[PDB]
Amino acid sequence: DQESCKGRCTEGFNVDKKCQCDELCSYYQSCCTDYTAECKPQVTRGDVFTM
Repeated sequence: DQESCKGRCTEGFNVDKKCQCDELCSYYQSCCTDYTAECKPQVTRGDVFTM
């Protein structure tokens, strides 16, 4: 999204997995190899979205 219109932004990419890598979730915990499909808390991990 922020880097380029991808992930949550469908328009500027293809295969609409809304966690792709960056987006925002990268910083807000992680998306990139952390969340699977969408940019949303899936796993707690420990940091940021603490359980």
